[PDB]
Amino acid sequence: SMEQVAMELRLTELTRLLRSVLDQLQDKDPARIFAQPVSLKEVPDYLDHIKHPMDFATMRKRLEAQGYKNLHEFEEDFDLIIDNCMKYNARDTVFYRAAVRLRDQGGVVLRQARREVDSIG
Repeated sequence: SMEQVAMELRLTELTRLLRSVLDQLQDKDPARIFAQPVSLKEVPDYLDHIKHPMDFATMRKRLEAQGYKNLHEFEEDFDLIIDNCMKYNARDTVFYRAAVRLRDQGGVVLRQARREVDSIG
């Protein structure tokens, strides 16, 4: 149907916007602490601590399969990245501080992206 196509054009446009949002967010991680999943080789206990791991690469795979239906879904994943790190790592570590900074800087990008997704529909 033409209705199905139109919905698909809307998913495609959201995916275009979310990709630019992802690059902006990722630029707030110059150190690349959040670029890839935490290694179960190097942190064998990770899954006993963190039930839902997330990283930017895994967000990118999902994005390119157009697996984010809305911005809420994309934000949930971004927040897991931050939130997982602030749980597993202690306050005085470089990892915890890098999540605090990504959260703060990312919150600005997302404040406007929420207006763009509403605005453009």
